[PDB]
Amino acid sequence: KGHVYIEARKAEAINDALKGNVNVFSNNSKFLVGIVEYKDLLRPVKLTRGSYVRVKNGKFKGDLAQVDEVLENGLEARLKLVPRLDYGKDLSYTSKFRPAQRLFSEAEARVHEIRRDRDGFVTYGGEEYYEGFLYKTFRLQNLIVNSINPTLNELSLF
DNA sequence: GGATTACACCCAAGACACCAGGCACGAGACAGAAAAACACAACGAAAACGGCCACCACCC
Repeated sequence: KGHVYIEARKAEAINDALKGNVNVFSNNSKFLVGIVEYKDLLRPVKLTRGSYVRVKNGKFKGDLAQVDEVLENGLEARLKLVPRLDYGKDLSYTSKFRPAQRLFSEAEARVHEIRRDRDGFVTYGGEEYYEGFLYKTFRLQNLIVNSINPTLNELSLF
C-alpha cells in the first residue's frame, strides 16, 4: 500500500510518468529494485468442507461455524451455525443487541411462534435449520477460514 | 714555443651544522542547539469522520 512502481528506462521517464498527478506525494521518493526483487514485486501470493470457520458480516458476525456446501460458481459457501433467534418474543437486528446463541429446538419455536421439510431440516423465515444447526448461504467474503484461534466457549462446544 | 725548473695558493676533501614543510594538537568562538520561566481556588462550556456495503427499499 502507498507504493507505486512504473516500468521505465530513465529517471526522467518515471518523473513524467508520475508528473501531473495530485494523488502522488510531491516528493520524488523513488528507489531502485534488485534483479531478484523485480519479480518479487509481482508475486500473486484453504477452504474445505467440514472446516471450522467464523462469520464477519451482518448480524451473525463473530460466530464460528462449519462450511456445509460450496456453490459451483465459487462465491458463496453454505455454513453450519448455532442460531441466534428470539422466538417471536420482540417481533412487531444488529451485532450489538443480539441475544446469545443456541441450537434450533423445534418445540420452542412451535410453542412461542414453521414448515417442516425433513427430519431435523426446518425452513423458518427463509432460514435453513438442519438438526438444530443454522444453515444459510454465506458469501465467501463474509467468512474466515484461515487463522482462527478457537476460544474457551468453542472448546466447551466444539 | 714547448718543456723544464721553481714555486705560490688555494680550494676541494673532510668534519660537523642548519632550515622549513607539514604534521599532531590546542581551541575556537562561532553558531546551534536545548530548556525552564508563582501559589491556591472557583465557575461555566464544548467535546471525530470519511467511505464502507448489506439491507431495506422503491419502482419496475
